[PDB]
Amino acid sequence: KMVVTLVVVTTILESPYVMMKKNHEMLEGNERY
Repeated sequence: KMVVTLVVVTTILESPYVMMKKNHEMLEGNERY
C-alpha cells in the first residue's frame, strides 16, 4: 500500500473535601472522586 517517507493535582481523602464514590472500582478517570 502507500508507504510514507519521512496538570498533576494532588489531594487526600478527607470529608467533605475528597470522598470516595459508590462505584469507584467500576469507573475510571477523574470521576472516581
